[PDB]
This record gives sequence, C-alpha cells and structure tokens, in this order.
Amino acid sequence: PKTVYAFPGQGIQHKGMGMEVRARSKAARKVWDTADKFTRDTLGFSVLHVVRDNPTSIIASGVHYHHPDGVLYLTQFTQVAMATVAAAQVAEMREQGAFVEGAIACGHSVGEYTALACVTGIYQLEALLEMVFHRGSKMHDIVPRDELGRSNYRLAAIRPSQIDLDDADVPAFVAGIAESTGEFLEIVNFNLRGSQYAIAGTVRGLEALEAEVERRRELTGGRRSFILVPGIDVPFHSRVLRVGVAEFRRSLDRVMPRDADPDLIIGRYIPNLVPRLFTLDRDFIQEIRDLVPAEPLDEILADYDTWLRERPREMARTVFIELLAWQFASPVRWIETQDLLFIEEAAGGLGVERFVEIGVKSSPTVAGLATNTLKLPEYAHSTVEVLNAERDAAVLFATDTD
Amino acid sequence: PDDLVFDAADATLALIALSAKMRIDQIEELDSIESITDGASSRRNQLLVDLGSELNLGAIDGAAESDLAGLRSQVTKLARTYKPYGPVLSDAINDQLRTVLGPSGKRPGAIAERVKKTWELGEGWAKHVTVEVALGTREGSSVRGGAMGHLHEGALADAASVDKVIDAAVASVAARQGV
Repeated sequence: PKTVYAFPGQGIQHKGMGMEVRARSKAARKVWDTADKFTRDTLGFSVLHVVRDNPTSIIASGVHYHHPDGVLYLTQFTQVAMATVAAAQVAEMREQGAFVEGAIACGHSVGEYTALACVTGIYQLEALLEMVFHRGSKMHDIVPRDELGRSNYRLAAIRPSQIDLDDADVPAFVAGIAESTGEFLEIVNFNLRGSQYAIAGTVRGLEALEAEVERRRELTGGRRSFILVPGIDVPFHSRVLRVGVAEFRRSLDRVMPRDADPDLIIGRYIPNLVPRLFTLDRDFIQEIRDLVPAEPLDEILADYDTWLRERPREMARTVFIELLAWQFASPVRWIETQDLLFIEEAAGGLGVERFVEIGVKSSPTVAGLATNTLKLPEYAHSTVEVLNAERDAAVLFATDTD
Repeated sequence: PDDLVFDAADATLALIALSAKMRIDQIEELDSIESITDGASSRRNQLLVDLGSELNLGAIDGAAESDLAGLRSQVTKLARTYKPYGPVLSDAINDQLRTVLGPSGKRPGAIAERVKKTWELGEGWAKHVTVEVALGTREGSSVRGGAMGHLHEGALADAASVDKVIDAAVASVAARQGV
C-alpha cells in the first residue's frame, strides 16, 4: 500500500513523550540510548532526562536555561525531544515489520527534518540533532526585542469559515488590512483548507486584525474565530526571517553529507515551500528559483542539461540544501501538500491509501488536520484512511482482534 | 426499583460534564461537543483523548459536530463492553471524593452502601449516585453563571452531611431518570 508519513511540528510536546514506546520495543530502547548518549556527550544535557522528567531549569556545557513550566517547552529542547521521539517510533515500527519501504516523506514546518532523517536516511540522526539544537539556540535571538524579553511579533490562528470569507480571498483580505494599518502582516501556515490559517506579524497589526475579525463575527454568527497562539513570539516562516537564511545555508553546506544518493528522495519527499513532489525537472528548479531568491541555484538555470548529465548528485545536493535552508523563511503550504496527497491518480495527484503520522496520542494535530480535510465536501468518497502512530498502534501494527 | 445500567452513554455524559465543569442535569440533548467548548480547540483534543480512553476506542468520526444524542448513541453502539470506571473517570471521581470527604474520611463503598441498604437499590444506582455526588460537590463557577455545585458547598466534614448529600444525589438521579 502506497503510504505517506507526516511528522508533526511544534505544540505536541508533553512530559513523558512515549516512554511506553521505549519500554515496549527493544529497538526503540537502543535508539533512545544512542541519542541520549550522543546528546549528553556533545550538547551537554540528557535528552532522556529532559523528556522523562520536565526540569524547570538545566545547565548545558557553558550556559544554562530555565522556563517556568519546564525546559521541555523551549525551542531547542522541544526540537531535540521531538526528533528523538519520532526516530524511536519509526525504529519501533520498522523492527516490527509494519513499515512500508518506499513511502513518501512529508512533515510540518519543523517535522520535515525529522521525516528526512527517519523515513529516508539521507542524513543520520546525530547530525540532525546537532544542527537542530544549534539552529534553535540561534533562532531565539534573531529578532530585536525589549530587555524585558518581549518581542515585537506574534502569530495567531484565524478560522475564516464562520466569517463567510472563502479560501481564495484570504491573502487578499490580509494584504488589505496590512495596507490599511500600514503594518507587517503575513500568512505563515496554511493548515486547513477552509477553517484554519495562521497569521504572524506586529502587535498593533494583530490588534486591528482580530478587531475586524470580531466585528465580522458578531455580524454573522458566534464561532470564536480567533485564537492568539501562546508562548511563541517569533514570526516563523515570515519574510522578516530572511536575513538569517545565509548562515543556515552555510551550516547546512558544512554538515550535509557530500556524497548522497538522489534516488533516496526523488519521488519520495514532499517539500514545504514548494508542495510539488521532489523531482529533477527544470520546471521544479525554475519554480523554486522564482518563488524565492537563490543565488547558488542561478548557475543551475543557465545550464541544465549538461549539468544534469555530468553532476546529478552535486546538483541534487545543491537544490536540496537550498530548499531546506529557504524552508524556514517561507510560509508552509500544507493545503497544497494535502491536496496533492489525497487527489486520486487520475486527476494529476498522488494516490495515497493510508496517511499515517508519527505523532503522539495526547495531541494528534496532524491527524486532526487530515481528518478535517477529508471530511470537507470537496471530496466525500476519498478512501484515504488516516492513522496516528500512537492512537491507532493496534491497527497500525496489526494486532487488533474482534 | 429496577437498577439503572451505567453504560457508555452515562460515562460520556460524566466525561463532558467534568471536562467543562458542567452538570449532567444542566446539559441539554441538543448540546454538542462544539457548543460546550465554544470552539476551543485546546480543550477539544484533551476531551477527545479522554473520551477515547474511557471508551478504549480510537477516532470517533463526527464526535466534534455530533450532538449529545448522536454522541450517546454512537458511544453506546461502539463501547458495548464499557468497563464501569475507566482511567479518566476513575481518577476524577476518586480525587473529587478525597477532596470532598477529607475531614469526613468516608470511602466510596459507604456511598454505595446507602444505595444498597438505606435505599434498597442495585449497584448501578450506587455508581450513578457516586458520580452525581462527585459532580455536584465540586467547587467553582459554571460557564454561564449556573451553580457549579448543587448538592453541597465545601468539603464534607460529618456523617450527616455526606448522608444528606447522598440522599439528594439519589433524589436527583431518580428525578432525571423519572424514578
């Protein structure tokens, strides 16, 4: 069965991330041991201790971090914990024999890296953990902020379904309000086709935004169509973060393996800033070039046929690192990825039978998104079963009787 | 009278009464999971996982949009082998019993005894009465100004108080079930 593996993003962490998985399998225990040994040797903390317990504060090699509700909620540590848990779950699935081999890899804004490390193996988990921790540490200080720690950017989720607004004109409406207020407003996450979007921007702009949304809401009907995302105060996937892209590209070039097999991802990886299936086609490169600037990619466009003939691996690596670097600056396009995954083969789209995500039982966000998209009236005959790697372990591993 | 079988419908009722700090009597049939949460997705995930754990079942299609009648029907159809007190409900009821009977020191069995000997009823009525005592003896305020706790105010501290609360719970349970 042609399947898809979706790895969730932020907002999924919670104390004791699937320790039951660590206790159940023997491969999950091994990968947990390797990960925590490496992270305590190199980074300076015990990811196992950060996950099993939720310490209020920890001391890394040189510096120390704290958080009123556990260090697990900081970007770096939540990132490493998520990556480790996803790797453990995938290893457990694979050792039990219930893990299809040629599955296509996709993920949410940050799960993409874990998905690549897990279901494709293009790079090992160690480099993933190291680069993720370093980048997460660098991210928190990429935006000027008050000495009190407050920043000048927030993001909130809107539900334009009950405003009567349609999908087509949502970006137009956001741009109109931005022009009216003369502030910085930008779509970031296109999660659900009709009734979910994420908008990040300045403060006053956000205030104008939910004021207008509430006025329209009271005009039409009560839905509570605006939720201010808490804690996070950095405009991820926005244009403003396009200054740190160069350093991230340099780091990826430094760490990414030199000799890699493009066949390991071609037709097997759904990037985010460009939803189309990863492919070695001039049109795909042109699209990734004109969507966002990419100087190292320009030399690809000038000469393509000969370069493809002579340096397939090198050009594939260049496009891969360019995509991976630019991903964290451009909005995610989950709507396009979902539609490409669920549309049947006849209508120019991948026909996926099962859509299983490597998540957690507590907060299955991506599974909720998939189910919500499927229950839309656009397609009601789609036989695309949606699974969660923890809620439906019984049916995923095929150990369910009646 | 005939004992009342506490089925998956009653367990779901207890669960969405506890999650929203609501009362079984104050919730109406047309109430849906969406209506009580007022669109709060944060509570939606927790409530859905709690219902799944109580029913030992996975995804419940349409649970968010299905009304209380449809929710009860589907949980009864699916959770045919429901166990009297699942994890979520077990911890909720027992913790509330501790926090309301600390000074009194009475145990859940005593409550059931009043439904067996004092009231001459079966075990299902005892479980329903314990659930009602746990729900109505909590502290706080309702979402829309209703009385958060109807049976008692504060933690019980004497045998008479707990006995009268149990009697009121039996009376209310009979009234809602027409007994």
